Amino acid sequence: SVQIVYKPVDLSKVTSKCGSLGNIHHKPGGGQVEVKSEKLDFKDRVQSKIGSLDNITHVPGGGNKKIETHKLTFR
Amino acid sequence: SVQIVYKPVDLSKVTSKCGSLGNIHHKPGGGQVEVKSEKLDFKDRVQSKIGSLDNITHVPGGGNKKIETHKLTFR
Amino acid sequence: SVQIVYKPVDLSKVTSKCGSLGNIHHKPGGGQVEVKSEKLDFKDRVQSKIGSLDNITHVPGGGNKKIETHKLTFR
Amino acid sequence: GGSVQIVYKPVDLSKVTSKCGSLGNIHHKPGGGQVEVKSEKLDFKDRVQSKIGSLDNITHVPGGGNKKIETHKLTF
Amino acid sequence: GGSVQIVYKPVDLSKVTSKCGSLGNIHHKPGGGQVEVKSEKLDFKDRVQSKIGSLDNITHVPGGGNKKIETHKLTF
Amino acid sequence: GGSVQIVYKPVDLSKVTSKCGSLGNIHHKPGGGQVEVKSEKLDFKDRVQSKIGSLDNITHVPGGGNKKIETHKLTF
Repeated sequence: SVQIVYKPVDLSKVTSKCGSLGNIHHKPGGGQVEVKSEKLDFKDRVQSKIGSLDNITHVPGGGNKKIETHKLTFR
Repeated sequence: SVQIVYKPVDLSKVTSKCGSLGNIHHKPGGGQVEVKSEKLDFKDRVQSKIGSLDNITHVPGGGNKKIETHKLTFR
Repeated sequence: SVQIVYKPVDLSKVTSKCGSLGNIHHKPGGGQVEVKSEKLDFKDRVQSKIGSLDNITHVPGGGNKKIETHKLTFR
Repeated sequence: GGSVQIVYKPVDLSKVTSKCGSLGNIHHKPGGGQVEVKSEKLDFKDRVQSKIGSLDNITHVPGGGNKKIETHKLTF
Repeated sequence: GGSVQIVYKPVDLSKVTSKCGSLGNIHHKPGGGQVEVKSEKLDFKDRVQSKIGSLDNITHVPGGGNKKIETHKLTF
Repeated sequence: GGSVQIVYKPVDLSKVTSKCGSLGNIHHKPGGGQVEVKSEKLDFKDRVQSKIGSLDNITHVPGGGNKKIETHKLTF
Protein backbone atom coordinates (compact mmCIF):
# COMPACT_ATOMS: atom_id res chain seq x y z
CA SER A 1 0.00 0.00 0.00
CA VAL A 2 1.01 3.69 -0.52
CA GLN A 3 0.00 6.75 1.54
CA ILE A 4 1.05 10.32 0.60
CA VAL A 5 0.17 13.27 2.86
CA TYR A 6 1.10 16.60 1.19
CA LYS A 7 0.49 19.29 3.87
CA PRO A 8 3.03 22.18 3.39
CA VAL A 9 2.06 25.24 5.50
CA ASP A 10 2.85 28.86 4.59
CA LEU A 11 2.58 31.62 7.26
CA SER A 12 5.14 33.91 5.50
CA LYS A 13 5.01 37.73 5.26
CA VAL A 14 6.39 39.67 2.29
CA THR A 15 6.14 43.41 3.08
CA SER A 16 7.43 46.65 1.53
CA LYS A 17 7.52 49.88 3.62
CA CYS A 18 8.67 52.51 1.09
CA GLY A 19 8.66 56.34 1.19
CA SER A 20 8.05 58.55 4.26
CA LEU A 21 6.65 56.38 7.10
CA GLY A 22 6.10 57.32 10.80
CA ASN A 23 8.03 60.66 10.70
CA ILE A 24 7.42 63.62 13.08
CA HIS A 25 7.76 67.19 11.71
CA HIS A 26 7.41 69.57 14.69
CA LYS A 27 7.00 73.28 13.70
CA PRO A 28 9.12 73.14 10.46
CA GLY A 29 9.54 76.70 9.08
CA GLY A 30 10.35 77.51 5.46
CA GLY A 31 12.05 80.91 5.06
CA GLN A 32 10.93 83.88 2.96
CA VAL A 33 11.62 83.17 -0.77
CA GLU A 34 12.13 85.87 -3.40
CA VAL A 35 12.74 85.19 -7.11
CA LYS A 36 13.35 88.41 -9.05
CA SER A 37 13.91 87.77 -12.77
CA GLU A 38 14.31 90.17 -15.67
CA LYS A 39 15.59 90.10 -19.28
CA LEU A 40 15.74 86.28 -19.65
CA ASP A 41 15.44 84.23 -22.87
CA PHE A 42 14.73 80.45 -22.91
CA LYS A 43 15.06 78.60 -26.29
CA ASP A 44 13.87 75.18 -24.97
CA ARG A 45 11.69 73.43 -22.31
CA VAL A 46 11.57 75.00 -18.81
CA GLN A 47 10.52 73.19 -15.63
CA SER A 48 10.38 75.56 -12.61
CA LYS A 49 9.47 74.90 -8.93
CA ILE A 50 9.47 77.82 -6.45
CA GLY A 51 8.41 77.55 -2.79
CA SER A 52 9.31 77.95 0.89
CA LEU A 53 8.65 74.45 2.36
CA ASP A 54 8.29 71.14 0.43
CA ASN A 55 7.63 67.58 1.56
CA ILE A 56 8.06 65.39 -1.56
CA THR A 57 7.73 61.58 -1.50
CA HIS A 58 8.17 59.58 -4.73
CA VAL A 59 7.89 55.73 -4.77
CA PRO A 60 8.34 53.95 -8.15
CA GLY A 61 9.60 50.90 -6.16
CA GLY A 62 8.31 48.93 -3.14
CA GLY A 63 6.41 46.37 -5.29
CA ASN A 64 6.23 42.67 -4.24
CA LYS A 65 6.31 39.52 -6.42
CA LYS A 66 5.48 36.11 -4.85
CA ILE A 67 5.58 32.95 -7.04
CA GLU A 68 4.58 29.59 -5.53
CA THR A 69 4.40 26.18 -7.30
CA HIS A 70 3.17 22.85 -5.89
CA LYS A 71 3.57 19.69 -8.05
CA LEU A 72 2.69 16.16 -6.83
CA THR A 73 3.21 13.35 -9.42
CA PHE A 74 2.23 9.71 -8.74
CA ARG A 75 3.46 7.24 -11.46
CA SER B 1 -4.46 0.50 -2.32
CA VAL B 2 -3.30 4.15 -2.75
CA GLN B 3 -4.26 7.21 -0.67
CA ILE B 4 -3.26 10.83 -1.51
CA VAL B 5 -4.14 13.75 0.83
CA TYR B 6 -3.24 17.04 -0.91
CA LYS B 7 -3.92 19.67 1.83
CA PRO B 8 -1.41 22.59 1.45
CA VAL B 9 -2.34 25.60 3.67
CA ASP B 10 -1.59 29.27 2.88
CA LEU B 11 -2.01 32.00 5.56
CA SER B 12 0.63 34.29 3.97
CA LYS B 13 0.54 38.13 3.67
CA VAL B 14 1.88 40.15 0.72
CA THR B 15 1.68 43.90 1.53
CA SER B 16 2.85 47.24 0.10
CA LYS B 17 2.92 50.37 2.32
CA CYS B 18 4.08 52.97 -0.21
CA GLY B 19 4.10 56.80 -0.01
CA SER B 20 3.42 58.99 3.05
CA LEU B 21 2.00 56.79 5.86
CA GLY B 22 1.45 57.66 9.58
CA ASN B 23 3.38 61.00 9.54
CA ILE B 24 2.70 63.88 11.99
CA HIS B 25 3.09 67.45 10.67
CA HIS B 26 2.61 69.86 13.62
CA LYS B 27 2.21 73.57 12.68
CA PRO B 28 4.34 73.42 9.46
CA GLY B 29 4.80 77.00 8.17
CA GLY B 30 5.60 77.97 4.58
CA GLY B 31 7.21 81.45 4.38
CA GLN B 32 6.22 84.41 2.20
CA VAL B 33 6.91 83.69 -1.52
CA GLU B 34 7.42 86.44 -4.13
CA VAL B 35 8.04 85.81 -7.84
CA LYS B 36 8.69 89.07 -9.72
CA SER B 37 9.18 88.57 -13.45
CA GLU B 38 9.58 91.07 -16.27
CA LYS B 39 10.82 91.05 -19.89
CA LEU B 40 11.07 87.24 -20.29
CA ASP B 41 10.82 85.19 -23.54
CA PHE B 42 10.08 81.42 -23.70
CA LYS B 43 10.39 79.62 -27.11
CA ASP B 44 9.27 76.17 -25.81
CA ARG B 45 7.07 74.38 -23.21
CA VAL B 46 6.95 75.89 -19.69
CA GLN B 47 5.90 74.02 -16.54
CA SER B 48 5.76 76.31 -13.46
CA LYS B 49 4.79 75.62 -9.83
CA ILE B 50 4.79 78.46 -7.26
CA GLY B 51 3.67 78.19 -3.62
CA SER B 52 4.59 78.47 0.08
CA LEU B 53 3.87 74.95 1.47
CA ASP B 54 3.56 71.69 -0.55
CA ASN B 55 2.99 68.08 0.49
CA ILE B 56 3.42 65.93 -2.64
CA THR B 57 3.12 62.12 -2.66
CA HIS B 58 3.57 60.18 -5.93
CA VAL B 59 3.35 56.34 -6.04
CA PRO B 60 3.85 54.59 -9.43
CA GLY B 61 5.07 51.53 -7.42
CA GLY B 62 3.66 49.52 -4.47
CA GLY B 63 1.98 46.96 -6.79
CA ASN B 64 1.72 43.27 -5.74
CA LYS B 65 1.83 40.16 -7.96
CA LYS B 66 0.98 36.72 -6.51
CA ILE B 67 1.11 33.53 -8.62
CA GLU B 68 0.16 30.13 -7.18
CA THR B 69 0.13 26.86 -9.19
CA HIS B 70 -1.17 23.52 -7.81
CA LYS B 71 -0.81 20.34 -9.95
CA LEU B 72 -1.66 16.77 -8.85
CA THR B 73 -1.09 14.06 -11.53
CA PHE B 74 -2.02 10.40 -10.89
CA ARG B 75 -0.87 7.88 -13.59
CA SER C 1 -8.90 1.06 -4.68
CA VAL C 2 -7.63 4.69 -4.96
CA GLN C 3 -8.56 7.69 -2.77
CA ILE C 4 -7.52 11.28 -3.65
CA VAL C 5 -8.47 14.13 -1.28
CA TYR C 6 -7.68 17.54 -2.83
CA LYS C 7 -8.33 20.19 -0.14
CA PRO C 8 -5.83 23.09 -0.57
CA VAL C 9 -6.75 26.04 1.75
CA ASP C 10 -6.04 29.74 1.03
CA LEU C 11 -6.46 32.36 3.81
CA SER C 12 -3.74 34.65 2.33
CA LYS C 13 -3.95 38.48 2.00
CA VAL C 14 -2.62 40.64 -0.85
CA THR C 15 -2.85 44.39 0.03
CA SER C 16 -1.67 47.76 -1.32
CA LYS C 17 -1.69 50.85 0.95
CA CYS C 18 -0.47 53.43 -1.57
CA GLY C 19 -0.55 57.25 -1.28
CA SER C 20 -1.21 59.41 1.83
CA LEU C 21 -2.71 57.26 4.67
CA GLY C 22 -3.19 57.99 8.41
CA ASN C 23 -1.27 61.32 8.40
CA ILE C 24 -1.95 64.14 10.90
CA HIS C 25 -1.69 67.75 9.61
CA HIS C 26 -2.18 70.00 12.67
CA LYS C 27 -2.63 73.70 11.69
CA PRO C 28 -0.45 73.76 8.48
CA GLY C 29 0.06 77.38 7.29
CA GLY C 30 0.86 78.44 3.73
CA GLY C 31 2.49 81.90 3.58
CA GLN C 32 1.45 84.87 1.45
CA VAL C 33 2.21 84.21 -2.27
CA GLU C 34 2.70 87.03 -4.82
CA VAL C 35 3.36 86.44 -8.53
CA LYS C 36 3.96 89.69 -10.39
CA SER C 37 4.49 89.37 -14.14
CA GLU C 38 4.78 91.93 -16.94
CA LYS C 39 6.07 91.89 -20.54
CA LEU C 40 6.40 88.09 -20.94
CA ASP C 41 6.20 86.14 -24.25
CA PHE C 42 5.45 82.37 -24.49
CA LYS C 43 5.71 80.64 -27.94
CA ASP C 44 4.65 77.16 -26.71
CA ARG C 45 2.43 75.36 -24.15
CA VAL C 46 2.33 76.75 -20.59
CA GLN C 47 1.29 74.80 -17.49
CA SER C 48 1.12 77.02 -14.37
CA LYS C 49 0.16 76.26 -10.74
CA ILE C 50 0.07 79.06 -8.12
CA GLY C 51 -1.18 78.69 -4.50
CA SER C 52 -0.23 78.96 -0.78
CA LEU C 53 -0.86 75.39 0.54
CA ASP C 54 -0.99 72.15 -1.53
CA ASN C 55 -1.72 68.57 -0.55
CA ILE C 56 -1.22 66.45 -3.72
CA THR C 57 -1.50 62.64 -3.81
CA HIS C 58 -1.04 60.79 -7.13
CA VAL C 59 -1.20 56.95 -7.33
CA PRO C 60 -0.65 55.31 -10.77
CA GLY C 61 0.52 52.23 -8.78
CA GLY C 62 -0.87 50.16 -5.89
CA GLY C 63 -2.46 47.55 -8.23
CA ASN C 64 -2.81 43.85 -7.25
CA LYS C 65 -2.67 40.78 -9.54
CA LYS C 66 -3.47 37.32 -8.11
CA ILE C 67 -3.24 34.22 -10.35
CA GLU C 68 -4.20 30.80 -8.96
CA THR C 69 -4.32 27.50 -10.95
CA HIS C 70 -5.57 24.10 -9.75
CA LYS C 71 -5.11 20.99 -11.94
CA LEU C 72 -6.06 17.48 -10.78
CA THR C 73 -5.37 14.82 -13.49
CA PHE C 74 -6.28 11.12 -13.15
CA ARG C 75 -4.96 8.73 -15.91
CA GLY D 1 1.44 57.43 -111.56
CA GLY D 2 4.18 59.65 -110.02
CA SER D 3 1.84 60.68 -107.15
CA VAL D 4 2.69 62.81 -104.08
CA GLN D 5 1.30 62.40 -100.55
CA ILE D 6 2.14 64.99 -97.83
CA VAL D 7 0.75 64.48 -94.30
CA TYR D 8 1.41 67.55 -92.10
CA LYS D 9 0.28 66.58 -88.56
CA PRO D 10 2.66 68.31 -86.07
CA VAL D 11 1.35 67.94 -82.46
CA ASP D 12 1.80 70.41 -79.55
CA LEU D 13 0.91 69.30 -75.96
CA SER D 14 3.53 71.63 -74.38
CA LYS D 15 3.04 73.86 -71.28
CA VAL D 16 4.43 77.38 -70.66
CA THR D 17 3.96 78.40 -66.98
CA SER D 18 5.02 81.30 -64.76
CA LYS D 19 4.65 81.02 -60.95
CA CYS D 20 5.84 84.43 -59.79
CA GLY D 21 5.47 86.19 -56.40
CA SER D 22 4.38 84.65 -53.05
CA LEU D 23 2.86 81.16 -53.73
CA GLY D 24 1.98 78.29 -51.34
CA ASN D 25 3.75 79.75 -48.25
CA ILE D 26 2.53 79.05 -44.68
CA HIS D 27 2.70 81.87 -42.09
CA HIS D 28 1.70 80.23 -38.78
CA LYS D 29 1.18 82.51 -35.72
CA PRO D 30 3.59 85.37 -36.77
CA GLY D 31 4.11 88.33 -34.37
CA GLY D 32 6.33 89.65 -31.53
CA GLY D 33 5.31 89.47 -27.84
CA GLN D 34 5.54 93.13 -26.72
CA VAL D 35 6.65 96.25 -28.64
CA GLU D 36 6.93 99.52 -26.67
CA VAL D 37 8.05 102.98 -27.89
CA LYS D 38 8.22 105.60 -25.10
CA SER D 39 9.08 109.23 -25.91
CA GLU D 40 8.01 112.81 -25.01
CA LYS D 41 7.96 113.66 -28.77
CA LEU D 42 7.82 111.75 -32.06
CA ASP D 43 8.76 114.21 -34.84
CA PHE D 44 8.63 112.63 -38.34
CA LYS D 45 9.04 114.86 -41.48
CA ASP D 46 9.92 114.57 -45.20
CA ARG D 47 9.71 110.92 -46.49
CA VAL D 48 9.63 108.90 -43.24
CA GLN D 49 8.38 105.30 -43.15
CA SER D 50 7.85 104.13 -39.55
CA LYS D 51 6.77 100.58 -38.59
CA ILE D 52 6.09 99.81 -34.91
CA GLY D 53 4.95 96.22 -34.19
CA SER D 54 3.32 95.89 -37.69
CA LEU D 55 3.19 92.73 -39.86
CA ASP D 56 3.60 93.40 -43.61
CA ASN D 57 3.25 90.98 -46.57
CA ILE D 58 4.20 92.88 -49.77
CA THR D 59 4.36 91.22 -53.22
CA HIS D 60 5.28 93.14 -56.42
CA VAL D 61 5.31 91.17 -59.71
CA PRO D 62 6.28 93.36 -62.71
CA GLY D 63 7.56 90.11 -64.36
CA GLY D 64 6.09 86.61 -64.90
CA GLY D 65 4.90 87.38 -68.49
CA ASN D 66 4.65 84.52 -71.04
CA LYS D 67 5.30 84.93 -74.80
CA LYS D 68 4.64 81.97 -77.14
CA ILE D 69 5.23 82.26 -80.90
CA GLU D 70 4.46 79.35 -83.23
CA THR D 71 4.66 79.39 -87.07
CA HIS D 72 3.72 76.66 -89.57
CA LYS D 73 4.45 76.75 -93.33
CA LEU D 74 3.80 74.14 -96.04
CA THR D 75 4.84 75.13 -99.62
CA PHE D 76 4.16 72.70 -102.51
CA GLY E 1 5.71 54.13 -109.61
CA GLY E 2 8.13 57.01 -108.77
CA SER E 3 5.82 58.31 -105.97
CA VAL E 4 6.74 60.47 -102.94
CA GLN E 5 5.38 60.16 -99.38
CA ILE E 6 6.25 62.76 -96.69
CA VAL E 7 4.92 62.29 -93.13
CA TYR E 8 5.65 65.44 -91.06
CA LYS E 9 4.59 64.49 -87.48
CA PRO E 10 6.93 66.25 -84.96
CA VAL E 11 5.57 65.99 -81.35
CA ASP E 12 6.13 68.48 -78.49
CA LEU E 13 5.21 67.49 -74.88
CA SER E 14 7.81 69.85 -73.34
CA LYS E 15 7.37 72.07 -70.24
CA VAL E 16 8.82 75.59 -69.78
CA THR E 17 8.35 76.68 -66.15
CA SER E 18 9.44 79.62 -64.00
CA LYS E 19 9.06 79.44 -60.18
CA CYS E 20 10.27 82.86 -59.02
CA GLY E 21 10.02 84.68 -55.66
CA SER E 22 8.91 83.18 -52.32
CA LEU E 23 7.40 79.70 -52.93
CA GLY E 24 6.43 76.89 -50.51
CA ASN E 25 8.20 78.35 -47.40
CA ILE E 26 7.03 77.78 -43.79
CA HIS E 27 7.28 80.62 -41.24
CA HIS E 28 6.32 79.11 -37.87
CA LYS E 29 5.88 81.49 -34.87
CA PRO E 30 8.32 84.27 -36.06
CA GLY E 31 8.74 87.37 -33.78
CA GLY E 32 10.92 88.73 -30.90
CA GLY E 33 9.92 88.46 -27.19
CA GLN E 34 10.21 92.13 -26.14
CA VAL E 35 11.29 95.22 -28.12
CA GLU E 36 11.59 98.53 -26.22
CA VAL E 37 12.72 101.98 -27.46
CA LYS E 38 12.97 104.68 -24.75
CA SER E 39 13.84 108.28 -25.64
CA GLU E 40 12.81 111.86 -24.81
CA LYS E 41 12.71 112.62 -28.59
CA LEU E 42 12.59 110.61 -31.83
CA ASP E 43 13.43 113.06 -34.65
CA PHE E 44 13.29 111.44 -38.13
CA LYS E 45 13.82 113.59 -41.28
CA ASP E 46 14.58 113.23 -45.00
CA ARG E 47 14.31 109.58 -46.29
CA VAL E 48 14.21 107.58 -43.01
CA GLN E 49 13.00 103.97 -42.77
CA SER E 50 12.47 102.92 -39.13
CA LYS E 51 11.41 99.39 -38.12
CA ILE E 52 10.75 98.65 -34.42
CA GLY E 53 9.61 95.06 -33.68
CA SER E 54 7.90 94.77 -37.14
CA LEU E 55 7.84 91.61 -39.28
CA ASP E 56 8.11 92.16 -43.07
CA ASN E 57 7.86 89.62 -45.93
CA ILE E 58 8.73 91.51 -49.15
CA THR E 59 8.87 89.78 -52.57
CA HIS E 60 9.78 91.63 -55.82
CA VAL E 61 9.76 89.60 -59.09
CA PRO E 62 10.68 91.71 -62.17
CA GLY E 63 11.98 88.44 -63.75
CA GLY E 64 10.52 84.92 -64.15
CA GLY E 65 9.27 85.65 -67.73
CA ASN E 66 9.06 82.80 -70.30
CA LYS E 67 9.70 83.10 -74.06
CA LYS E 68 9.01 80.15 -76.38
CA ILE E 69 9.55 80.34 -80.16
CA GLU E 70 8.76 77.36 -82.38
CA THR E 71 8.92 77.30 -86.22
CA HIS E 72 7.95 74.55 -88.68
CA LYS E 73 8.70 74.63 -92.43
CA LEU E 74 8.04 71.99 -95.11
CA THR E 75 9.03 72.87 -98.73
CA PHE E 76 8.32 70.33 -101.52
CA GLY F 1 10.14 51.38 -108.35
CA GLY F 2 12.21 54.45 -107.32
CA SER F 3 9.73 55.88 -104.75
CA VAL F 4 10.80 58.10 -101.80
CA GLN F 5 9.46 57.90 -98.20
CA ILE F 6 10.41 60.54 -95.58
CA VAL F 7 9.09 60.17 -92.01
CA TYR F 8 9.84 63.28 -89.88
CA LYS F 9 8.85 62.36 -86.27
CA PRO F 10 11.19 64.16 -83.80
CA VAL F 11 9.77 64.03 -80.23
CA ASP F 12 10.43 66.60 -77.48
CA LEU F 13 9.56 65.67 -73.84
CA SER F 14 12.13 68.13 -72.34
CA LYS F 15 11.66 70.28 -69.21
CA VAL F 16 13.15 73.79 -68.86
CA THR F 17 12.76 74.97 -65.24
CA SER F 18 13.90 77.98 -63.18
CA LYS F 19 13.54 77.88 -59.35
CA CYS F 20 14.75 81.33 -58.24
CA GLY F 21 14.49 83.17 -54.89
CA SER F 22 13.39 81.72 -51.52
CA LEU F 23 11.88 78.23 -52.12
CA GLY F 24 10.92 75.46 -49.64
CA ASN F 25 12.66 77.01 -46.56
CA ILE F 26 11.54 76.43 -42.93
CA HIS F 27 11.84 79.35 -40.46
CA HIS F 28 10.96 77.85 -37.06
CA LYS F 29 10.47 80.24 -34.09
CA PRO F 30 12.91 83.02 -35.31
CA GLY F 31 13.29 86.15 -33.08
CA GLY F 32 15.49 87.62 -30.28
CA GLY F 33 14.54 87.50 -26.56
CA GLN F 34 14.87 91.17 -25.54
CA VAL F 35 15.97 94.19 -27.61
CA GLU F 36 16.24 97.55 -25.79
CA VAL F 37 17.40 100.94 -27.13
CA LYS F 38 17.63 103.63 -24.41
CA SER F 39 18.59 107.24 -25.27
CA GLU F 40 17.61 110.87 -24.59
CA LYS F 41 17.44 111.52 -28.40
CA LEU F 42 17.31 109.47 -31.61
CA ASP F 43 18.11 111.93 -34.43
CA PHE F 44 17.95 110.26 -37.89
CA LYS F 45 18.52 112.37 -41.06
CA ASP F 46 19.23 111.91 -44.78
CA ARG F 47 18.91 108.25 -46.02
CA VAL F 48 18.84 106.25 -42.74
CA GLN F 49 17.62 102.66 -42.45
CA SER F 50 17.12 101.68 -38.78
CA LYS F 51 16.02 98.20 -37.66
CA ILE F 52 15.38 97.51 -33.94
CA GLY F 53 14.23 93.94 -33.16
CA SER F 54 12.54 93.57 -36.63
CA LEU F 55 12.49 90.37 -38.74
CA ASP F 56 12.69 90.89 -42.52
CA ASN F 57 12.40 88.29 -45.33
CA ILE F 58 13.26 90.12 -48.57
CA THR F 59 13.39 88.32 -51.94
CA HIS F 60 14.30 90.10 -55.22
CA VAL F 61 14.20 88.02 -58.45
CA PRO F 62 15.12 90.06 -61.58
CA GLY F 63 16.41 86.73 -63.07
CA GLY F 64 14.91 83.22 -63.45
CA GLY F 65 13.67 83.94 -67.03
CA ASN F 66 13.46 81.04 -69.56
CA LYS F 67 14.06 81.26 -73.34
CA LYS F 68 13.34 78.20 -75.55
CA ILE F 69 13.89 78.39 -79.33
CA GLU F 70 13.06 75.45 -81.60
CA THR F 71 13.19 75.29 -85.43
CA HIS F 72 12.15 72.44 -87.74
CA LYS F 73 12.87 72.44 -91.49
CA LEU F 74 12.27 69.73 -94.12
CA THR F 75 13.11 70.54 -97.80
CA PHE F 76 12.47 67.95 -100.56
